[PDB]
Amino acid sequence: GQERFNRWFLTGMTVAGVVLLGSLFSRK
Repeated sequence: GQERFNRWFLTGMTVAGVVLLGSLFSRK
């Protein structure tokens, strides 16, 4: 069937993931 995805959700999730990863890398 047809499927729809929320691009904003993906972007927000990606941004949040990037922030968490950046913090993790920053903490080292």
